[PDB]
Amino acid sequence: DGVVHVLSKNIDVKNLQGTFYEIATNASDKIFPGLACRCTKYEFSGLKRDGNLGYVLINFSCARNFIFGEKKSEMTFKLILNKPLDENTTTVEEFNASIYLVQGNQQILLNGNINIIYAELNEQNEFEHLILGGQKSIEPMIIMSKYRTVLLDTYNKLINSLYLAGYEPSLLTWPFIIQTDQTFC
Amino acid sequence: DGVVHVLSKNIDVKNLQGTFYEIATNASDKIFPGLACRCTKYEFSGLKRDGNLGYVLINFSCARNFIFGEKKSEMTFKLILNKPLDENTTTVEEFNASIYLVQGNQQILLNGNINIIYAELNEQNEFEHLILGGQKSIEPMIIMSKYRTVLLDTYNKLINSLYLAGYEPSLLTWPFIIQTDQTFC
Amino acid sequence: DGVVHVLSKNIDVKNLQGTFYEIATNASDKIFPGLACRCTKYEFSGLKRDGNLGYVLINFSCARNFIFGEKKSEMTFKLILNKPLDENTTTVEEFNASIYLVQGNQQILLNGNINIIYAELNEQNEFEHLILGGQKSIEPMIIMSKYRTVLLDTYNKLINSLYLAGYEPSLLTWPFIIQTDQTFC
Ligand SMILES: COc1nc(C(C)C)ccc1-c1cnc2sc(N3CCC(O)(CN)CC3)nn12
Ligand SMILES: COc1nc(C(C)C)ccc1-c1cnc2sc(N3CCC(O)(CN)CC3)nn12
Ligand SMILES: COc1nc(C(C)C)ccc1-c1cnc2sc(N3CCC(O)(CN)CC3)nn12
Ligand SMILES: [Cl-]
Ligand SMILES: [Cl-]
Ligand SMILES: [Cl-]
Ligand SMILES: [Cl-]
Ligand SMILES: [Cl-]
Ligand SMILES: [Cl-]
Ligand SMILES: [Cl-]
Ligand SMILES: [Cl-]
Ligand SMILES: [Cl-]
Ligand SMILES: [Cl-]
Ligand SMILES: [Cl-]
Ligand SMILES: [Cl-]
Ligand SMILES: [Cl-]
Ligand SMILES: [Cl-]
Ligand SMILES: [Cl-]
Repeated sequence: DGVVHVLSKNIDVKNLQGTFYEIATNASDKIFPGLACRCTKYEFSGLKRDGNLGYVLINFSCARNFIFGEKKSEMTFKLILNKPLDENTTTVEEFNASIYLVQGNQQILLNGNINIIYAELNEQNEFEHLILGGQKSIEPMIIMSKYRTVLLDTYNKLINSLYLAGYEPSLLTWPFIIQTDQTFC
Repeated sequence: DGVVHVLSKNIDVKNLQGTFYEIATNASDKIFPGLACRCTKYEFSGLKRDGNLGYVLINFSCARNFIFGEKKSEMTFKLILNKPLDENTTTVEEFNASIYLVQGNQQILLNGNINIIYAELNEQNEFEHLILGGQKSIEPMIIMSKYRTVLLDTYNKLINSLYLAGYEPSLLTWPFIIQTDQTFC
Repeated sequence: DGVVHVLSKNIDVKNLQGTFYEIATNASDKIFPGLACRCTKYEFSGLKRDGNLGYVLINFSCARNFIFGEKKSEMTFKLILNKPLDENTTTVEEFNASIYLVQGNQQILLNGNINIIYAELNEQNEFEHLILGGQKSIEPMIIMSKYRTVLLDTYNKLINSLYLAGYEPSLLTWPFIIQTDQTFC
């Protein structure tokens, strides 16, 4: 029925810090091709608190494209957890947030329900791979990773996560999954 | 000149039983895209006799496609050997048959000349790979296998069989050979 | 700024002899698709002298294409070094030449500046890989090799040479780099 559910629960938001490189996106006009230019990169601030409200900043940037004439690009997002977070814990049962475009002290609400679908920790308890998506299989979906490239082994595991989460098999193939160019970055 | 000839002769029709998964087809409108949906599968009845007439039933099925809105699909074929078969042998010099669409006790002739071009046996004398085709290089052609996927090693061997059979090199590349989606089946 | 410069200097023109197979070209209408048909092949005469003028003949050929109806094709080029060459040396600091179409004792000037961008020698001091290109990143560019295919390892090294020479990253991906069909030749 296309309803996607979260796979990775009881996530530690303190670990939600550092740089992640976009590996692939789906073809939602909300994020594609705008957020899928070459060398696309996401820096996460890690948890900040505004009382019982938890949130995280994301700095997006990507490189120019000579053959397409596109200049380089950068913008900032804020992810606000929809459920209050206790001031005694940095762990949420599921990561469900609203997303804002931010500039200076201005913010504009983009979407009320962005989820961390899947999250994998390496052997040092740092995030290796993150998948972000909506509540339906045709809403924006992004695969990002700690390194610019992943082995084929790894990529097929990440695609299998989307299947287990409820994405239909015919959506898990091009032109509905598109890989981001990370060469020469 | 595009005339294709059979490579694999003296075939045992008793071994023509079990399930085979479609790996690739050519682009003949007779079979593509109708018989090339995801998870396409062929069950062979193995030899049946109607006097000196030999034949085999094939149950086709494939899975639905959400993004294309296609429902799942299934139909039945009958392959009738064109040459009489002696009641004392299950082996033909070449497998040359007419193909019918079948439903209940009704049948409709589709094509008078379908051949087994290539057939490979594993070390237990079971069929591992089958290629079915016509008498010309632009007539329907199907590659099927005992498993859902084959190694690259193996796939290049099967493509080389089509070259040895008379298929022109420029037909052995996309968009003239198309691979079937066998993931998540 | 798209200006490409030569990487490989102090090249020995005596070694510029033998057969090379085209691996990929860019999409310049000057050479694509004309010089990129299947089984495309280049025979180099090795250095000839006309006084202090050095030059080399190149015989191009490629195979027919049944599905496209194209007949086989062959033609001859002459590469004339633009700088005089001393009669005591077979080595140039850079290989910069004009290119002519040749037939019988007739010649027609095609382009005044064709360069050897990159050249790699194997362990026997023979050319293994050659990249030929212009003075801008959107002028014709051809990758050729001593064998019909190269390992992925090797191909990524050759693409990295074009980046170091000044080709923009967004030009080093399809549809701006196109691979030549070398199967069944
Ligand atoms: C999973 O989803 C998202 N993930 C991210 C990162 C955390 C990886 C950012 C954004 C979305 C998103 C979801 N729904 C919408 S609308 C929108 N805007 C794009 C920026 C714009 O200025 C140009 N098109 C205006 C529209 N972004 N998103
Ligand atoms: C090698 O060839 C074939 N192999 C097979 C299997 C044994 C793998 C089946 C069928 C052909 C075939 C050859 N010539 C035609 S016409 C046709 N029909 C498709 C079913 C239809 O109901 C929808 N298009 C009506 C038309 N099938 N074939
Ligand atoms: C690197 O560049 C080239 N390398 C080669 C080989 C040494 C690999 C040959 C040619 C060029 C080239 C450069 N600028 C032009 S124009 C042209 N002609 C193609 C033949 C034609 O008869 C049909 N289109 C008339 C036009 N070839 N070239
Ligand atoms: Cl940039
Ligand atoms: Cl670029
Ligand atoms: Cl949105
Ligand atoms: Cl990996
Ligand atoms: Cl892609
Ligand atoms: Cl189904
Ligand atoms: Cl599906
Ligand atoms: Cl038919
Ligand atoms: Cl295999
Ligand atoms: Cl394909
Ligand atoms: Cl030929
Ligand atoms: Cl051909
Ligand atoms: Cl030119
Ligand atoms: Cl190699
Ligand atoms: Cl290509």
